[PDB]
Amino acid sequence: RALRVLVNMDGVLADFEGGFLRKFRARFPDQPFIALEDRRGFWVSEQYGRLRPGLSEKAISIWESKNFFFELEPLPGAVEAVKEMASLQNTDVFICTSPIKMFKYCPYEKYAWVEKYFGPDFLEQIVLTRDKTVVSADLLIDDRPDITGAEPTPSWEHVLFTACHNQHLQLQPPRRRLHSWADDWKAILDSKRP
Amino acid sequence: RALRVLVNMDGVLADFEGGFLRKFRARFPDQPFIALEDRRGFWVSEQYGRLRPGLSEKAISIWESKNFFFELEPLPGAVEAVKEMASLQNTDVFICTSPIKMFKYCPYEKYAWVEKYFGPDFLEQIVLTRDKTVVSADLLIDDRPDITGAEPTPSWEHVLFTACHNQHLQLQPPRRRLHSWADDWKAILDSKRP
Ligand SMILES: Nc1nc2c(ncn2[C@H]2C[C@H](O)[C@@H](COP(=O)(O)O)O2)c(=O)[nH]1
Ligand SMILES: Nc1nc2c(ncn2[C@H]2C[C@H](O)[C@@H](COP(=O)(O)O)O2)c(=O)[nH]1
Ligand SMILES: [Mg+2]
Ligand SMILES: [Mg+2]
Repeated sequence: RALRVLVNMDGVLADFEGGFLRKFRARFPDQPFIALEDRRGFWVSEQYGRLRPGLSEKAISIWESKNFFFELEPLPGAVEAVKEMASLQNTDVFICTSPIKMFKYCPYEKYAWVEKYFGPDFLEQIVLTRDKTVVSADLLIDDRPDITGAEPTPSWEHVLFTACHNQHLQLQPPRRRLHSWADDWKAILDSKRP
Repeated sequence: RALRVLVNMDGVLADFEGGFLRKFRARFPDQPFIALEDRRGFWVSEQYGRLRPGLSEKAISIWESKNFFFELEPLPGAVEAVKEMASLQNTDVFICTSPIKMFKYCPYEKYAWVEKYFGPDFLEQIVLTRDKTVVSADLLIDDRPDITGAEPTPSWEHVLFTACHNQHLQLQPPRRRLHSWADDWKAILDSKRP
């Protein structure tokens, strides 16, 4: 009866796309790269693999490296918006994130990143899972278009958060977008309340 | 429509109680300790704090230390039972665990422990959260008596897994126990199926 909102981390709170591109270019300066505006499809390494052989593996090595997740910059307005959202009456916010398969740094750095931008008390709001459909809530704000898993009927409405990779996608009505944290996330929340 | 079962980690799959006691005694050999049979109440540091001042903090330092979670032994039958359970038709198993507040090692070591005993492919089945009520499923097998959080009506039935700390507790009917992994977990699963 508190409205419950799941907010994805990478591509919603944390600027994974920009951080990746920057780090890829510093480490592989004589390789071709995908400009952010040219990004298409969720999977970064797939697009890089299509661009040139061997490049999928180089791309992967960026996000597998120490400090990659920790050093991601917040997306504009993300921190302010989630902090306001969590302080709203009758509203519980969880940060829901799918860690990569290589687990040496990513889980740790995600907790550390949340501590840095939201504070120790916000660590209680983290959910790490590869399956978001088994987390129940009224809303999921997430930049991945296709969110599936073990539950064929999730309780949340998926609101697509705009990113380079999905900005041109035509969704099936009545699927809805949140265009950036400057867009009116409060009205989306209010539309789900009694 | 696949039956979905959440299986807690510490005190259900991983022998947190035995591992803690062993490590506490090697590190603090001239301190009093709580024998496993004398354990009461979920919170280990609370009982240790009652036993002597300063001892809560020493207890905490054990599970905050590097390799504490990684080096926990599986509880008897736990690995075999969960592997069988996951291979059953129309049955999805997730391992659901609440990491401690100090996040340097615990998340990482939990993924590592799952990889060691269940294999890389089982990493997809991990859910880390401090709030289990927001994970939906038919069953939650968990040794903690009081499982609460943001969802006042969880979709799972909590089956209490026996541990030293809870073995004397009288539950409110119709709450049910799984007494150990030698006990008949298949009949509990079957009672929830259509
Ligand atoms: N394995 C893999 N992971 C990717 C690729 N592209 C992006 N990712 C990462 C970015 C995020 O860390 C993660 C998805 O997590 P999420 O934003 O929580 O849905 O996947 C890719 O091509 N391959
Ligand atoms: N902070 C704290 N954690 C405890 C205490 N006793 C046990 N724990 C840990 C054991 C597990 O790692 C964790 C509970 O996780 P879970 O088994 O998933 O419900 O809490 C205690 O007194 N204080
Ligand atoms: Mg994302
Ligand atoms: Mg437990």
